[PDB]
Formats: sequence, C-alpha cells, structure tokens
Amino acid sequence: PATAKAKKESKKQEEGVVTNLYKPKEPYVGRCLLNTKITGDDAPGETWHMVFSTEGKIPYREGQSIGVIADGVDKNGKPHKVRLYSIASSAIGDFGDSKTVSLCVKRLIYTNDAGEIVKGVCSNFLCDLQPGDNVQITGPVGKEMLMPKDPNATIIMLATGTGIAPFRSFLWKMFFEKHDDYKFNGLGWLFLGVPTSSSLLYKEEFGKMKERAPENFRVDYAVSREQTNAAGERMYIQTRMAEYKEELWELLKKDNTYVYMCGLKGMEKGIDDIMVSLAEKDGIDWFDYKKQLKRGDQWNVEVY
Ligand SMILES: Cc1cc2nc3c(=O)[nH]c(=O)nc-3n(C[C@H](O)[C@H](O)[C@H](O)COP(=O)(O)OP(=O)(O)OC[C@H]3O[C@@H](n4cnc5c(N)ncnc54)[C@H](O)[C@@H]3O)c2cc1C
Repeated sequence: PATAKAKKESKKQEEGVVTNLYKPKEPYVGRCLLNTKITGDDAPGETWHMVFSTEGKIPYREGQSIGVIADGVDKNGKPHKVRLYSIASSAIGDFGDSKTVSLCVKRLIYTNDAGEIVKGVCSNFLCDLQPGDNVQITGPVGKEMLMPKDPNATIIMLATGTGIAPFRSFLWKMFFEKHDDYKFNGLGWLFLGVPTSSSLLYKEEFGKMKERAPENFRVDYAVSREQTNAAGERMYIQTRMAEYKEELWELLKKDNTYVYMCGLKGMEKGIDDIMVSLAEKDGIDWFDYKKQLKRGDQWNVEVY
C-alpha cells in the first residue's frame, strides 16, 4: 500500500510484543502454584520447574524473559537486584489458560577453594518457593529470542543446561498447541547439552513431541560425562553437532533457516570452532559469515 512504513521489518514475530510493563519500582506480585525438582537425585546441580499465577496481566511471548526480585534486603537495607530468567512456558502456559508463567531454575551452589559453601541469592530463593508463596516479577524482557514469522522455517535450537527454557516455550507452541493463525510445518531441530542423563530436562516432553511430529522435529542430546565420539572425546554440544556438520552447514546456506543459541556463556566458542573449519571448506570466513546471518536474524544468541 501507498502507506508510510519508515521502520525496519524483522523476520521475527515482533507484532504485539511488549517489554517492561512491570519495573523494579512496582513489580507484579504473582503466586507460586507449583514447584518441582526435575533433575535426578544424582544430578550435580539440581534444577526446578515452577509455575506462577499472573492473572494474565503479563502478556509475554515465546522467547522472552521475566525478572525476579528475591525477598530480603542487602547490607544497605536495599532490595535485591533483578535477576532475569527465560520463560520456559508457551504464551498459553502449562495450564493452557494464558494465566501463568513457568521458569526452569538451576540452584546456584558451589564451594570456593576455602571449602566454604556459597549460594546464589535469587536462584536459591526461587527453588525454595512453596506453593502459595508470593513472588515479585518484572518485565517481560527481550526481543532477541523471538520466534520467526515463517511457519515453515527451519529452526535450529542449540542449548546447554537451563538454556533449554526458551526452546521448551517454542516447542510447546509448535507441537503441543492448536493455533488457527500459526500452523508449524517446517523443521525443528534441537541440540541439548548437559553433563549427566539425570540432568536431561523435559526429556519426556520432547519424546512425546517426536511421537506426534516425527518428520517436523529432531532431537539430539549431548551428555558430556557419559558419551564420547569415535575419537574418544567427551560429547559436548559442538561434538554432537560435528556428527551432522555436513547437514548443518548446508542448512545454514538456506534463507529460511534460523539458529537460536541459549545457555552457558562459552558454549559459543566451541560452536564457532566447528564452524570455522566448515567455513574454510568453501573459502569462507566464518566470522564475516556469522555477521551476515545476524543481520538477517538467522543467528540469535542469549548466553549467560
Ligand atoms: C537473559 C538471561 C536469561 C537467564 N535465564 C536463566 C534460566 O532460564 N534459568 C537459570 O537458572 N538462570 C538463568 N539466568 C541466570 C540468572 O539470571 C542468574 O544469573 C542465576 O540464577 C544466578 O543468580 P543468583 O541470584 O542465584 O546468584 P548470585 O548471588 O547473583 O551470584 C552469582 C555469583 O556467582 C558466580 N557464578 C555464577 N554461576 C556460577 C557457577 N555455575 N559456579 C560458580 N560461580 C558461579 C557469578 O560470577 C557471581 O559472582 C539468565 C540470565 C540472563 C541474563
């Protein structure tokens, strides 16, 4: 139309997306409905899946995050700083009523070289929540991990640990829900890297997804302490990807292929390493190429 269109058109679903509806000064006070440990007792970290009531007052979209202000005060009697957490539920939610939001939280605990145990403020606060407890929420936040508009896109999801969160959100909308305006028929390929089998988050859910959409969904796990490749190397996410290096490289050259990466900071290095060798097989500089993919919204990263 002969209408004014000054702004730039993205390839992601930005229409109707809201950010920072609730801020630290006046957060939304939700309530814990459920909180379940989803890792095995032998897992080295301990991750919990929790659901909060929102009364539908927080219209978040798949891929966004919310902030959590843990109860308590710091030394100066001031509130705790906000900690961000990727939303692990679809917009409709685990209860299917558009009135809740779910988080996938790893309890941060470690011993320093003094033998002293240190505990993260917000992660331990969240994991200790009991149904009925109040929680201060802010946001929603983020535009980086929003889903592609293309219902027939090839979506490659690379995740480590809790980085699986935004992808569980994607996948629920793609395969577990009926949307009259969005019918996914592309290819969803998930790569999830964790240390042990007892750390395999939402495995049962992805299994049911593979069952009802066998030709639209593929999953590959990388358990570093239990698997190894022919060369005898630990199976990290990049190591598993290397088994499909030919296929992944070919997919990246397509216009409807979108890569999303979420998880532990540093996972990008290992992935770049595998890409640099592939890129030079065609006389291409990976970093110059990645920059191009980014401009086209085909390489989205959110690590921490
Ligand atoms: C966009 C975004 C999305 C996120 N999504 C999620 C999510 O879905 N799930 C999730 O669990 N977290 C997520 N996080 C991380 C989360 O925001 C917190 O950083 C994390 O929970 C730790 O906060 P804390 O208050 O418990 O600990 P804090 O008291 O803040 O303490 C952290 C301190 O410990 C150090 N530290 C951090 N990790 C470790 C470690 N593994 N071992 C040793 N020392 C460490 C830090 O350098 C820092 O000094 C996300 C972060 C961002 C920015």
